[PDB]
Amino acid sequence: ASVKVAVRVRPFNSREMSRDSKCIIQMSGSTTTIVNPKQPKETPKSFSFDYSYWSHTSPEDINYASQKQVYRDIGEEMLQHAFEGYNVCIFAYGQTGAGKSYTMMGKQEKDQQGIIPQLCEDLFSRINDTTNDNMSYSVEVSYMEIYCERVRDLLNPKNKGNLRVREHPLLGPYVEDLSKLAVTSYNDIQDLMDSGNKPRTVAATNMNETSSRSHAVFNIIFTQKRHDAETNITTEKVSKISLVDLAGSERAGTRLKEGANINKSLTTLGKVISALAEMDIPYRDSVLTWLLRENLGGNSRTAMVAALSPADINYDETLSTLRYADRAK
Ligand SMILES: Nc1ncnc2c1ncn2[C@@H]1O[C@H](COP(=O)(O)OP(=O)(O)O)[C@@H](O)[C@H]1O
Ligand SMILES: [Mg+2]
Repeated sequence: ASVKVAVRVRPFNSREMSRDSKCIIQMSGSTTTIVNPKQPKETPKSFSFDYSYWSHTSPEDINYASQKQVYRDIGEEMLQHAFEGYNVCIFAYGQTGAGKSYTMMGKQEKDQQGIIPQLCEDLFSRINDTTNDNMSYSVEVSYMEIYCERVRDLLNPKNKGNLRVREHPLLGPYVEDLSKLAVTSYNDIQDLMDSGNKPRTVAATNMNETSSRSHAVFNIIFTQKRHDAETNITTEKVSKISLVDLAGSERAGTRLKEGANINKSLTTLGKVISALAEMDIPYRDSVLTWLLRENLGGNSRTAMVAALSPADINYDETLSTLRYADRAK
């Protein structure tokens, strides 16, 4: 489908433990229900999505949506679409602390790797097992943060902050001077991910709290070169894969300019995705949607995973997230 939407509820976090929070989220099949802690006698509000992932307990539970399960449902098919020659995009949306980064990047031990590392590993595994000498590939990667209309290159510590998105008169949007590195193995792209993830949480990022107030975009340019025994000509097939970890949705203590930009960005993205779902568009209303325009076109495939806190104390924000995800359909 043109657009796929999933929601995922995580285990209680420290804040919720400290408040003795009750779980107000329940899931069954494709449906997620949310209880209003102040109106517990009511029938919970219900929402249906392509996927409703119950990740509130732990991998020890038979009924726990693992990193692997999430990837195999959404990531795997997006990768397949990329191999067919089309652009794809996966967005993680939701309140700060809901589980966006965990879902997209995840962790290392007990292999809690998220969508991005799993997709990258899958990509290279498929490439290396290629047993057709007429097929060769190239994998180029860019990793950046979009904060208040400015782009930060997470793969270049020296540059720092500042880049601007521009519109080439004929070739579309691009970030001037943004690093685009060729990678020939999973280990190498994993080194880049690690380095970039490190950059997102260094001490200085706490000044403007960019780990939660900026949009992190991991881009892969996948080129497939097909050789012809006869004619000896090579036809190319380029696919653009954009894996995005959005700024916290509650921020849409917040600076007026920060909030304005995050609100505008998340709001425009919602309009874009809803339009794409309707066909199966004001891209320049925000830098995020402008830069990703070609990944959000009629030919592209997009998916969103909306992270949810399970706690009573976040009812309002969680309901807002469910409604946002619902509209994206
Ligand atoms: N499904 C999950 N299972 C286990 N831990 C999770 C899950 N989702 C999120 N977490 C944990 O919750 C915390 C917050 O998630 P995180 O991705 O950092 O939030 P966000 O990126 O939306 O601000 C992290 O400390 C992370 O380890
Ligand atoms: Mg995060």
